[PDB]
Amino acid sequence: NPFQFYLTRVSGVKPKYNSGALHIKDILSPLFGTLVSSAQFNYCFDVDWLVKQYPPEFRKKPILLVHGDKREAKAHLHAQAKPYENISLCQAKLDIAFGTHHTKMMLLLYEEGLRVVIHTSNLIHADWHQKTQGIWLSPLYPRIADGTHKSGESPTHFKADLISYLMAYNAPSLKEWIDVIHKHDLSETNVYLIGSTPGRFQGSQKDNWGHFRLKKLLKDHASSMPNAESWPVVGQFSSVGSLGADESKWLCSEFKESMLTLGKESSVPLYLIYPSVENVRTSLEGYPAGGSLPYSIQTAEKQNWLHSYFHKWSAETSGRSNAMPHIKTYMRPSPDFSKIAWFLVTSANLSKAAWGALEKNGTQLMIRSYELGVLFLPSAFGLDSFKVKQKFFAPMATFPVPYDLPPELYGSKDRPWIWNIPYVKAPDTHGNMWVP
Ligand SMILES: O=C(O)c1ccc(F)cc1C(=O)O
Repeated sequence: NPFQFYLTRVSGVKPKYNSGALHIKDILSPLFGTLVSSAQFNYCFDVDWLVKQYPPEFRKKPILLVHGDKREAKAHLHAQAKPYENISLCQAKLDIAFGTHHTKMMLLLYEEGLRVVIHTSNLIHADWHQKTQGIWLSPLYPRIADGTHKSGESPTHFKADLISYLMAYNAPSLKEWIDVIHKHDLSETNVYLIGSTPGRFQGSQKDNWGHFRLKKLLKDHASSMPNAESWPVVGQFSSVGSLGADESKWLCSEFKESMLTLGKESSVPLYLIYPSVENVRTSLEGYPAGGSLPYSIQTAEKQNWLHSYFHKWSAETSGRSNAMPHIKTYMRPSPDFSKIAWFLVTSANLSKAAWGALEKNGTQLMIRSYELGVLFLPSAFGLDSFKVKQKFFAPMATFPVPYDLPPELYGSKDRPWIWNIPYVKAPDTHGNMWVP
């Protein structure tokens, strides 16, 4: 696998569907490196559970938790961590209203080098138990020898781009990690970093983050093909924000416009994949899986137009149709879904807060949140396109798409999962209804 894209282990599927999956205990195992220090960037943490996922011999090594909590939530997190003298915390600034520290990333410093893990799971038991989640594992990056002057940079600019992402926090604990990264050789990295950080970006900075970052990379490092208007866009996510009163306000005007960019020189089909109520009810977790699919009735009722874009969750290819998705992915398949022009795994949901919204007569991109993902482009692997792998766990130049293509449209009786209304008509796989 050149791609190093993994799913998390799912309890309850046959072993064939976890052969090649990773649990958090595997990621932190001594087989991956002799841990010296780690940083855990996330949204939600269960600290007692998290420490138990580290090998016993590594449980006292320094851990930095990077989070966005304020006020009582911040106090609760500090209270969770206080029994562990080796745990430090970094509160990421969220100076624009309604922002979230959503990025899920591990920085793992070893005696042997450094590893970066960019993934989709919160650091709680339920997120690694019966969900579909995605992981990108970096190579083991060796240390640059003291006295040697080299950039350690990759053709995708990943080292500088990761440092730039961390610099945006303006945090002393993260400057320490910046200095660690500077000392390592990241040149083998074949993915492009796509981050969001809170702010109002103009001029040159507009291409640094969010959907304009994606657009810039696709303009510079992808090529248009004949009949590009027939290559769909697919977005797949676990949460939906307020997108406006119709598709022209944001979804099709700026979001889709960035995602359909190819090369330097619209009828494009847009497929959005989001679990139906039936997908949740019949899932391994049952209705409680919907606690991790935040879409509120107050938001949904203002944008019923959006639901005509929605397609069911189906993942026979990876044995995961009943493992509800908390992964987020975006990609550009060919008209027959046999190839893809690129693939992105990210924390970013279908949200203006995550991807950015244009302001000031189109001159400023405003982002509310921290997000992070990695983009797989054929050019970074010496290819014009990626073949789609037919079975996720079954020539290595085929990309492992973790759900089924083509996506299947909701049926007339299907409805999107909305987390804060009751479902009391049919019981779930555990015999229960949903009463928020
Ligand atoms: O899990 C998360 O970090 C998360 C936090 C807040 C949300 F509104 C949505 C999500 C999601 O990713 O589904």
